[PDB]
Amino acid sequence: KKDTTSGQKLKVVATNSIIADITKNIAGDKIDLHSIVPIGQDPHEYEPLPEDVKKTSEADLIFYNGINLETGGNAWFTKLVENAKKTENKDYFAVSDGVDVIYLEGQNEKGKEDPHAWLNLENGIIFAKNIAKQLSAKDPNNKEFYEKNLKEYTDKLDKLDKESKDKFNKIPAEKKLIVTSEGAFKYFSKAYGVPSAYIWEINTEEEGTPEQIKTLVEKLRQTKVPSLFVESSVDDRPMKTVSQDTNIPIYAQIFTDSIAEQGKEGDSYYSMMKYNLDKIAEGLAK
Ligand SMILES: [Zn+2]
Repeated sequence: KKDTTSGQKLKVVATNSIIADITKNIAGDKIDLHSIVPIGQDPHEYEPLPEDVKKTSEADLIFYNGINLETGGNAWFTKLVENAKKTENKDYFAVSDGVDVIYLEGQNEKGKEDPHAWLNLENGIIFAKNIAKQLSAKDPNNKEFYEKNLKEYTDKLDKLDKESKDKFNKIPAEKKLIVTSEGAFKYFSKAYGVPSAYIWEINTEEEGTPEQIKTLVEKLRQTKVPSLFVESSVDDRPMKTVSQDTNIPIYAQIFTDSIAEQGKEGDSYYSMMKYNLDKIAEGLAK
């Protein structure tokens, strides 16, 4: 589509820092990249700022999660691309295309998917493949470079994934449960064999009401779970109350919907996943 050598770098927009980071690993300095949702902020419901609107409108390529991630705020991503006059599978692409979808509990229809596919490293590899292919389709002069970066990156994710299938077999069955504010661990639970439980299933619902806290506390009181976890991108008040009512300490802050701030541990898709795996493993062995 574009002969970037005879003009500007490809202009790329990613909806959140996880997709942006994977993108940076594939494209390097070949592109101009803008990420919309700030590090540490919820990507489910976001209100685009003037710079997001400008960059999205000037973009050659737009990557979003798809599978019911950016749909809060009465479909914020949908309104953004409508306003920027961009077309699906021409200008903007879901990087989850090709993952095996898991839906919200008791649901199975389109638009009711659980969006947290990247917490399974096999799906992070699928995100990178979609990104590299769409980068190469739009900027064919840099295809060998994107492909070389893709192979090195998926090899690195693949080694971490294989090695991480050994992580939780030592945890006693009564300790074996990941607890987070949002129910964002469905793909991770399936991939790494560790059940998960939450305060609220997906960020677009209610914010950690007293009923939701009480429901998790009562479930937790029937277990031997030694640690709780709190995500970097949600209010930690709900989990602190759960922690206080159950007497179970919050072992660590983890990463779900955002990478960590630049320079801190977890500041990339790879390192947030590596971090998550180790801290959950330590936390559940307490
Ligand atoms: Zn989420």
